[PDB]
Amino acid sequence: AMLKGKYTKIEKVNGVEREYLITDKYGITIGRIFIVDLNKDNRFCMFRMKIYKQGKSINTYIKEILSVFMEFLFKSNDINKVNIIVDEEVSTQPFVELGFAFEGIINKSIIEKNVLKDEFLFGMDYKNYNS
Amino acid sequence: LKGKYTKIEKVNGVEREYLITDKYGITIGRIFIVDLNKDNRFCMFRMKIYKQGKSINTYIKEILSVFMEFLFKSNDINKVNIIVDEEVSTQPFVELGFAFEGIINKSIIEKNVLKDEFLFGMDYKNYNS
Repeated sequence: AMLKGKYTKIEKVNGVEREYLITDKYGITIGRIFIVDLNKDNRFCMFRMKIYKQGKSINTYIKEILSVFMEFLFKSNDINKVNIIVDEEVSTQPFVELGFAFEGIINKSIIEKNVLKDEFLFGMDYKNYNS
Repeated sequence: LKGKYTKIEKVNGVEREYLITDKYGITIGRIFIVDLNKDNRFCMFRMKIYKQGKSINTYIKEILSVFMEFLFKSNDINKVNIIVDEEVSTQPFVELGFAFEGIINKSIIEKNVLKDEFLFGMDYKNYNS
């Protein structure tokens, strides 16, 4: 069971609950999605998207990943509100171009080789998605 | 530095670093030259691969073969050594006939636990056979 876009794939990680692997069509890992909060009564899903540090721009790919996964959450899972936590290093352009709101900045939630880094909090609701 | 599926590009503005990407432009990892000695015709490098969710053996073998051709045929190197994190599958190195020359114990600290690195080697005679 997976999700397919033109250049990307999203698949559940075999051993692990709430973890999904993002790859390209040769099966090289782009990153991973981790479900952080899911509540069916609130129709609410919040996840963390890790993207490997890229040597080049992959904004078209990020846009696809987000588009693929949102379609899944909103249209195949009854979600009303989706939030996405991402390291501030990830390119914020794809999010803004797809219509996500910046809902906050989670300061100093990442420690990476001994420096604390910030995360962005993005949000989108069904109304937003479906307009 | 081009194969079928992969490419290796010298990084601008840095010394001794190469970006490994696939044809789709997605980053596989990077090569860092650690020791180069033209009088010993010796080149040792570290190759970092992002943790892969699927086996990418075929792609890693291409990357290794492309880079070996570059060192042996266009940089007059006689001996190459490659340093890799233990979490890198050894399958590409063995399948290409690299010698397993050592294990560098506890040379990596990642999220606060010690990991080893493997040391692989190939000389020209091995490459050319």
